[PDB]
Amino acid sequence: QAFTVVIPARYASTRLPGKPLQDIAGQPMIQRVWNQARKSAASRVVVATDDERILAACQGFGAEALLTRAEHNSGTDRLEEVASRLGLASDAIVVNVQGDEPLIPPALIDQVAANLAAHPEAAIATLAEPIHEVSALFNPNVVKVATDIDGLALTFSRAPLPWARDAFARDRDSLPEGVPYRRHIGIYAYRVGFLADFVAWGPCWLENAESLEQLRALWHGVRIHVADARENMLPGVDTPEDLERVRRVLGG
Amino acid sequence: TQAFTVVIPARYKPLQDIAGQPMIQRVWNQARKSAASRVVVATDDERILAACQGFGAEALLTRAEHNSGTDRLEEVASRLGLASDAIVVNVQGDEPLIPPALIDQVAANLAAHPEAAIATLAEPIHEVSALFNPNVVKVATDIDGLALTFSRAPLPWARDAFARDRDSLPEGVPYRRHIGIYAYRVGFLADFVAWGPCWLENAESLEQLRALWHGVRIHVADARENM
Ligand code: NA
Repeated sequence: QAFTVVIPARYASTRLPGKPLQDIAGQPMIQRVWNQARKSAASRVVVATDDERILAACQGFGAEALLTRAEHNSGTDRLEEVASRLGLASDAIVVNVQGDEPLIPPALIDQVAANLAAHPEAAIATLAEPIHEVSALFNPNVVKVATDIDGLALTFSRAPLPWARDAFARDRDSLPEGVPYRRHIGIYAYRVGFLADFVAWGPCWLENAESLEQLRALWHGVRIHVADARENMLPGVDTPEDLERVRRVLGG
Repeated sequence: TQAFTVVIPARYKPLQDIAGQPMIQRVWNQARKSAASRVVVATDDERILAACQGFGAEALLTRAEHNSGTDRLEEVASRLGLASDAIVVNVQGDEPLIPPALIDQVAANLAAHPEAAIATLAEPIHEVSALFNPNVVKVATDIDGLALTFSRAPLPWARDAFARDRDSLPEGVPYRRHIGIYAYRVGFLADFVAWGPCWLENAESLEQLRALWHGVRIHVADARENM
């Protein structure tokens, strides 16, 4: 199954200026992400950036790259611009791989693309991982997801979902035994035609409240397939300390 | 336009205790004033059975092993000899404030929404304390009124609002309490009990999540009049 990887790479970040160009053991972070993407089954990998300096760096190490619009209000918006410019067919599959995930396993990229292909009833496929800490469950910065028996998302929420009634009434310092809590991993495969729907709809109140763009799809009745990540997804990069962590993994 | 049977599942809370009548009697009073062709109490407790017959209600004693009102309710539909396409309305015994119009409403909604196996109802939440109260069931729906999920957790989460103040209700967010009333056909009840309990239902103690778990859709409508 063919699919295209798009890697969004935005220059500005509050706590890491020129974030995609920060060095990780001799290569800029964006190059590390692109290297991971090249290990996947992708038919094509394109960097989508909002800054000439990143475009130049990317072309400098061999990556296909283009300059987008700086003012996209969401990641899906940015993907739509790229898919449209590349002229991808509406039934083609595009996988969004964030430019600040240098440790992303290629198998996870393949996984979402494979899953979307296998689930015609869904317009989006994405991944989840087990939650092990109760504090993470009650952490609004951690996105929880619940699915049906076939893996279609019921919803995504920053709220402690599902609620363990008896367990939490008894103790909120421990994870309810046997209840498979899932944290959403923001790697997505999209059918290109969905991107056009997304842009035509615009923001909805549910999405705005949770601050979760994937709820726009759910609100409009589009289905999202969710699967347990085939292997572990290490945290991405937002801060100087994250860079240090990732450098150690890669020998720098 | 279509006929329906009301079944009230009561588990041994319903006895009673206010104001002068059982909660279950208040529910029954509401139900028999609806357009229901018949109202039956379903219980597995002989004390509850005796109490209901004691105020004039038709009551059936079900097997003790049922793990949900809907299971208990399926035994009754079977015993009443209802056709598989017959509509049953589950009015839970903990909803004494349900006016008969709501009962009529949920039955009508089921017939109007073939895309869903279950019709149910919701009302607005005006108190932030209710959001953070596990005893209050919240529901979120999509644009076509189909449930996304049901949860005792504060759903949906208003990120910016709750980061500022957990103790006031977020503006411009239509919070909904799920009303404990369902319409479904007898045929569906059979499938429901055959599914058996799932982990999601067991965790939230919300039987309707069994339907969501197995991929069927639930139509949610705002209650046509206040409780
Ligand atoms: Na009496």
